[PDB]
Amino acid sequence: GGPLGSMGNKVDKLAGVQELSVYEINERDRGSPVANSLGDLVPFSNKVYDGSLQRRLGITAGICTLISHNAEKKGDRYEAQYSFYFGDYGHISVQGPYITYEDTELVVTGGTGIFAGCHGVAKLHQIIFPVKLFYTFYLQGIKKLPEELCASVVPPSPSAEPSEQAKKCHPSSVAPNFTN
Amino acid sequence: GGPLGSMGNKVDKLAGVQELSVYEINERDRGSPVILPFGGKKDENGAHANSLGDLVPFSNKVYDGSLQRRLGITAGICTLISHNAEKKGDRYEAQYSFYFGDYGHISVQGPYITYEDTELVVTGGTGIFAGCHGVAKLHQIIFPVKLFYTFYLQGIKKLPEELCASVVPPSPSAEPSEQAKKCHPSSVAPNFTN
Amino acid sequence: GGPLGSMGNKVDKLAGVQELSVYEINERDRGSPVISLGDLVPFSNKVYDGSLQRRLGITAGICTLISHNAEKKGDRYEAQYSFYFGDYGHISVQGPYITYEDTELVVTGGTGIFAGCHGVAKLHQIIFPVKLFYTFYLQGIKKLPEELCASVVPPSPSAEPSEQAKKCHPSSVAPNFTN
Repeated sequence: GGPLGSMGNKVDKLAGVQELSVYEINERDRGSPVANSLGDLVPFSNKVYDGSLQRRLGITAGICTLISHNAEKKGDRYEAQYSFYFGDYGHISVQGPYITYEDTELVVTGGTGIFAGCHGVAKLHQIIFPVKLFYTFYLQGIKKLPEELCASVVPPSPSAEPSEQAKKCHPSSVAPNFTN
Repeated sequence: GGPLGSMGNKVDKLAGVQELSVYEINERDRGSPVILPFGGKKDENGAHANSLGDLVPFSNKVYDGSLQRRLGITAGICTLISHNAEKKGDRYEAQYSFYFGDYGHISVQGPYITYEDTELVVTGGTGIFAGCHGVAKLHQIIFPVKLFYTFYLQGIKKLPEELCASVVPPSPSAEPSEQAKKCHPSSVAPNFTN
Repeated sequence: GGPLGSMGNKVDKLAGVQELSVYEINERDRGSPVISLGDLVPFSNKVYDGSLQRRLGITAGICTLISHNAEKKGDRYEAQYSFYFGDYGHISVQGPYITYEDTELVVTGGTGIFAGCHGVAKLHQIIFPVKLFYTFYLQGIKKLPEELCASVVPPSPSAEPSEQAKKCHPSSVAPNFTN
């Protein structure tokens, strides 16, 4: 261990990529929406749970703008800018496509707190449109994620539900000062 | 060898910059752009007058630098910031993306100014553009229907040759090929965005 | 100095972080609003340097109202905007603005001398909502010019820019300061 170990480790961090998965669920209590012609603006904010569905982490918040309608695909293209809030852990910001009829990949434009300085991509997977979504972030350039955010991930499916305690925001099942 | 070479190549990639030029053309076939006259300042006739807060969603076509291949589209929004009686100098703040079909997309954020070249932030990308950062130079050829961009992208692997063809010098007479306009299979990106 | 020095220097730049502080002030001469869920709020205010001796440019972008907090007597906004520093370039941000508390936004990148940057911006509210203080933590760019690194005036309601800066005197502006 020494000079070249130091430099190597620095480079390792700069290039390293970590996975982080979360569920976004519209529980229809925040008055968050749930057209066909370019122009419609859709502000939104849903709840965010961890990959294991045992912890309420926070919320999403941002806007979608309708771009185009696809007849044969039966859906619409939106361009979106929004953030994922994880309480005191910090937040992650994204920019890119949200399309009603398919999964997409968004740009991770950066983050705060433990996500400070991150960059990469977020894979958006639609389980039930539009109320149940699953995301996997691929984050480059940050330190090791805390174990509470890396619990075994429940495979996305229609049956996948947050725990009762997570839904009730029980103190054992929330992130520190979880965003609401 | 290995160790110092491996480290070097890793750093080279993190630091390396590649240029990419494309043409953005509004062919007036997408209902774009739309005016959302939210500023709502009326003039003397009974018409629209630009004011802070007017929102402009938009989506244009994207062709490669050689103008021989249809790549995809832009999609996003502009917000009116400042304006006056002069054609030149109206300022918008914009957030939008460039879609390159299966290659991925690039997102940008920054200034759009009528009749002025500007530079925007490349906030990142996906696919072959995953993890990139840098800037995009915006040049208006024919305001507001024909634009030209050169991206300076840091942090990603060598761009494929199809996206690095000899660039047609940007001028008002620069036009996509007939093949590209009609989206002929030999003149489009894989699953080009539409 | 040599090969390992060259590489180390490159890494140092890619990982290095620099602080940059500015003041944002709504002088009410740009038509920009002073503050219903979903409402959209476009805005543009003036930007001064940390020493308050130099007019740098403006902010420009939008805020979207997300929620009300009855308890805390405030609202949450999600914002996307840029800071313009004249010929120096600009910095773009994305993140939360909350009327009753400080927040941290993402620095999505920059242009000019800020090209290739990333990091975070700490938003401090001095006077609601017309006077704010920011500290940028910028990673990956070369040394900031001294004119942007003058001694920072501690933020307080009393903090005011110099009359030279207010009047955009050549001695107290960024080159081609944004307006």
